[PDB]
Amino acid sequence: QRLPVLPCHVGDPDLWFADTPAGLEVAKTLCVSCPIRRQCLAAALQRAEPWGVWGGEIFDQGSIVSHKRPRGRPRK
DNA sequence: GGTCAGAAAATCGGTTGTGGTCAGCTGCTGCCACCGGTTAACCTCCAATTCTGCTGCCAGCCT
Ligand code: SF4
Repeated sequence: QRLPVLPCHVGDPDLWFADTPAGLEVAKTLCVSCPIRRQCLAAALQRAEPWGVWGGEIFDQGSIVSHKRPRGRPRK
């Protein structure tokens, strides 16, 4: 079916929870071409997923952050 | 025009705090399900054929 075209499970699944701001960036933008962004993002927002890339967007424990804040002192 | 204390990020983890929450009985209380005993005019005996082997039976020579 359309399973190998689905960009979620094409490669290694441990990529999409890597705890670097730059590592998961290609994981987030790899769901640009995903055919099911609407329903996946809708399910992720309704069930309140606390981790990882969902619907081509990252998640905190309840909501969506724009980009994950890096380790260290943030920029003034 | 470079080194050292403080501030500010998640991050892994302990506290903690209470706010319900669900169950675990626990009486307990009513009830309900189930088992056992009892009834004192009289009237006291049932509703097909084919083949093989076994046993019961009667005349009848033999002693
Ligand atoms: S997170 Fe995005 S890319 Fe991954 S399966 Fe869901 S919609 Fe597709």
